[PDB]
Amino acid sequence: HYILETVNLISWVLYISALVMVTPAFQPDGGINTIHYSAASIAVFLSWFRLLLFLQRFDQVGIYVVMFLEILQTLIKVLMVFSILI
Amino acid sequence: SMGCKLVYNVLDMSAIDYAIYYKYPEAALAMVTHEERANEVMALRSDKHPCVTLALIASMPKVFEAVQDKCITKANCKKDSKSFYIKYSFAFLQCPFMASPIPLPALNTMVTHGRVELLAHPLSQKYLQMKWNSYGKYFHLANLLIYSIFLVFVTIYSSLMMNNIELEERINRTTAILFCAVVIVVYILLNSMRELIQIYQQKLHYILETVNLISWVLYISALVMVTPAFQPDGGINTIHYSAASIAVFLSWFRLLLFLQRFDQVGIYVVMFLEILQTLIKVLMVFSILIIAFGLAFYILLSKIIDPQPNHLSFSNIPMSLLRTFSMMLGELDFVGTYVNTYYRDQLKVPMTSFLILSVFMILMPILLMNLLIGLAVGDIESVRRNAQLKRLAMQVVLHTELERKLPHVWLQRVDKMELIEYPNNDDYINAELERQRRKLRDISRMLEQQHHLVRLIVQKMEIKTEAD
Amino acid sequence: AVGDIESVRRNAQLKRLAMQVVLHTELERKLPHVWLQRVDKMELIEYPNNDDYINAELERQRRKLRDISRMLEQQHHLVRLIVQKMEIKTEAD
Amino acid sequence: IAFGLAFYILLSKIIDPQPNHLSFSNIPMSLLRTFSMMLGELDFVGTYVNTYYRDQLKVPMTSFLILSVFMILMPILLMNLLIGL
Repeated sequence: HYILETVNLISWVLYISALVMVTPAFQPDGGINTIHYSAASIAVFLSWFRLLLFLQRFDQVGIYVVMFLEILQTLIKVLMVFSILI
Repeated sequence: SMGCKLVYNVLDMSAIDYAIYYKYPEAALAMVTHEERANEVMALRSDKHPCVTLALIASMPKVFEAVQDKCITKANCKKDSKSFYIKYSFAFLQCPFMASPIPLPALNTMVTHGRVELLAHPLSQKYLQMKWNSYGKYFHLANLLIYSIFLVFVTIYSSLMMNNIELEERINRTTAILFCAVVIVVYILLNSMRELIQIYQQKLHYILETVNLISWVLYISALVMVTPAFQPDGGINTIHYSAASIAVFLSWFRLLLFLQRFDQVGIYVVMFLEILQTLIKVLMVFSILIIAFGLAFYILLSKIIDPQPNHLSFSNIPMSLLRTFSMMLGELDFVGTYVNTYYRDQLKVPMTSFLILSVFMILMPILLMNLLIGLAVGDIESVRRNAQLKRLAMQVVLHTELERKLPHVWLQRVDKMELIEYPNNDDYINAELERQRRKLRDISRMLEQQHHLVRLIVQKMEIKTEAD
Repeated sequence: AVGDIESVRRNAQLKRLAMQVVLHTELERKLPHVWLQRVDKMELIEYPNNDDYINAELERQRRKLRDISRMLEQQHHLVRLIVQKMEIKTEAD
Repeated sequence: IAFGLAFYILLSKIIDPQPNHLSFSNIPMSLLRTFSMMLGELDFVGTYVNTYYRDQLKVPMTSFLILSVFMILMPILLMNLLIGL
């Protein structure tokens, strides 16, 4: 029942992508590729998106993240029905 | 009616204290609306209720509806309206003891409780427009008219500074731009002698007002704007263009703060400044999603070889955060920054740039812009339900803040008493279900006293002929 | 999105409290139980719309009208007994 | 009138006025432009970005401050007042 949480799967994509980003600092031939630019952009986006999941539980700034993540659950169920019109 | 002494008991309550605590309206109404001893009932001092006219309007306001109806005593000269005078004796809206440096104590209490029917009653309305037509009408008209002289000399001076520029650059010091310069600097000095007396009366709670800080940025910026008209080498710089644009914007934005208090054009500024307070609390939480995407587009779109004017806005971190905020308003530029650079083989990270952009379009211009629409629809239908209270709560806070500024020796001459004038339904269902509960309690007590007597009759009834 | 925001905003004072209790609920399951019972104090001493009100008062008046109806039927039996066994001599037809 | 006069101060003396900045050269033309750029045609990367990197934007740091406070309240907050009414 670990896979049903959906907050843990955000953390596993974040930790793997932040390891692929960090490997050119550990090699003697510290070369870069287009897999390291792509891993750096996924790691930086998901690091700041996971900070919003901590701000649910504060006061005056916690009710607006509950509104964000509730109109996001409806918008996933309705952009798979109306991906037929795209 | 036979003169009972109003005293206290061992638990230091009075007769009025039980009628408010147990909440019997028709028991309290038999002694605050008494014909001869109503004034002695209203002047009591207690511990549970230090002032009874502030305790009625908090607990049961329909009792205080009837006390206000006894204060409008109409004469009986019904013919021709020749001596038909209505006599308004307030005497209850002013609390002597509850002494207190609060200016309008009764009207400020029926605002914090939301008693909109007490505020709209013709005794409170004639108490406000007596205080309006004596001092308050002229500290509001003269305030809005000496600001609107300042607003038209900042607007004229900016249009004259743009049409009179030379060459380093300098201004042609014309006699028309000099007369508009002096009127501005005289207004700043005369209105800085008003906001230093204000700091003495508002020591260190002056910074919490947020309307005063608009006025200090406006006055400093209108002085930096006006200095090239005062120097012999009347030179200009980019600090004078920047000060002129802040002064002209804040001069017209501060005019909206005066139009809150008019009719039919005053409810729409209350709606503006209430969906602005919510939008500041929600654009600091969701400035995390602009740092999230704005740094993601900096990784992907900054090292594109031969940077066109399209991709020149992702070459910094502060410029990528302004670009990300502008492309949730509609200017996304799909076929200029992603399509034509992909087919010229110039897009650096192809398949991830179409993934960050696709997840951008789901939640920034669709889902975050629909959060802001849905918060604004709910705030407008909350002002519109409470519209007839926000007009009355603003009328009383106008006089409340104005009493605190004036000296008290001027007020008592113009503080008239006994004015003579010669010429949804949730609070109704809950106030009638509560009335039927007291009626079924009286029927149940009358029926139990009668059931004791009927049961006594059959115990002591004489039975001779119909005996078994 | 307009309908989902006015559904969170009505239930705002419950979603803050339901989140405070699910914070502690998921946190108890992670810790070992031997640490909790030391800090699980008992007997703390401290030295220093209205749809559920209309439906809870109409239900209260239904129980009150049932008591009035039962008291009135027990009394109607006794009043009807009196006229069966009342002595009538002077006012007899 | 507040923003339309503020963009006239900042964007009218730009040297070599392109077709972009030719709509802020009057006061009556700056009030029509300000009303059209709350409907969606804000032109961020044609009137602010490319003139900043050609070193042609006259007052740089204030033009990005008046524009940033424009985007908060004219196309977001005033257009949401009209939807909610």
